[PDB]
Amino acid sequence: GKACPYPFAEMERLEIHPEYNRLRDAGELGRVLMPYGGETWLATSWEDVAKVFVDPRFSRSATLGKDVPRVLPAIQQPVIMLMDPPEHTRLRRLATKALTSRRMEALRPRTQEVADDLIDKMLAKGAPADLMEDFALPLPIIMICELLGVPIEDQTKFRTWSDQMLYSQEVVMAAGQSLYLYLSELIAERRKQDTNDLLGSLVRARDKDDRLSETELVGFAVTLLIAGYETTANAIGNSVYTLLTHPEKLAELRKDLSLIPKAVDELLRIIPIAKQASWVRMAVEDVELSGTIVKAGEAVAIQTHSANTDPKVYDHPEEIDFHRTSNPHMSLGHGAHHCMGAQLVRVEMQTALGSLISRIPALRFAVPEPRIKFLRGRLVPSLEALPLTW
Ligand code: HEM
Repeated sequence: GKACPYPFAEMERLEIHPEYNRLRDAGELGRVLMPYGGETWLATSWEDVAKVFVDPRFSRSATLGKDVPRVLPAIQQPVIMLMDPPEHTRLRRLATKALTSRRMEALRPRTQEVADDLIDKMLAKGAPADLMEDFALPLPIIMICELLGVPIEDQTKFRTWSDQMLYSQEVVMAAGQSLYLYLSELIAERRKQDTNDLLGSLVRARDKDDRLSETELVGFAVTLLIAGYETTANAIGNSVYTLLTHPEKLAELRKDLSLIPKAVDELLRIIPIAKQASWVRMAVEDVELSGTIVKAGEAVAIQTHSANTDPKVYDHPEEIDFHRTSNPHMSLGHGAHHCMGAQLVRVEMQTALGSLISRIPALRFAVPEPRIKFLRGRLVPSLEALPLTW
């Protein structure tokens, strides 16, 4: 047992274990033992982490139903993000035609209404309130629903199931099938009314004579929903808790808002998007990675935080600066698996702070900052409550 047990981290708050920044600033490649599957390499530098996303000598296809190192015991499922060419660069090519940077910016108007909408009842109801449930937690579902085309009537019955996928199996997989068949149904309707919708234009999207089949269509559909619900809530709620930890940095925004774009990529990079590392990638060829030489069939996991705070790429890398002349962060990913939610995450977080920071200037923690509790759950860090007062 050269390799330390990965059960080493803790998601107490938005803290990261020091190993990541010792390994980066010394041992190119570090080795740790995952509780399930074997042991695995741990890339931590900007250099290596960038590579693990982009190097075709790193298959993620070759993880479908394999005994690979991991943190969960569930063995993952043919998804856009466990594919590789030519299947991935075909699926994603067809989808990106419907899920354009245009369509997602055109959502900004609606997204305004919805933030305004939420602080409105949130203000109306009286302080103290709790932003996770009260405003950040729904904003992104209401925005995902609008994107796909989920009609107003079915909207509150969508949240029914979409939140039944967290607490049993005879209700989550009920909620599974209940949402598969609901979406497959809804797509059928967009083929009838060939809309200016996203489900509308995924059908109508064709590369030469290629098209998405019922199970690629529904499969892609459902994947947005899971990608964009729980991680846009947590992008927001945390980013606030952080912004509120640096009042220095609020006033700079509050009494200036031309920086909302630049401050979001900033607030992303600085904040860990997960409590553990990533979904271990598999070397299909021998590739020297950050000094050490990953043998083919050997596994490696990317930590983004350490990449995003690499003193080799970021000057003053642990201070928050909204004036950074350039921000090549990894929080939203790199290469041909660039987050396709990207444009929407930016227009959501911008206008969500864009609003809150103005519409509630004197918005402050209700309870001592130390006393705010985080979920002892898993995957990415979540806020039990974000109790605020005004
Ligand atoms: C709001 C709607 C969102 C949608 C619809 C969405 C969808 C996706 C999809 C489909 C991918 C995989 C792309 C591919 O392999 O072809 C992706 C990647 C990614 N998304 Fe999102 N996303 C969203 C928001 C976010 C947010 C808020 C975060 C916050 C951290 C995030 C983090 C990531 C990361 C890190 C990747 C890297 C993919 C990889 O290399 O494995 N996404 N997103």
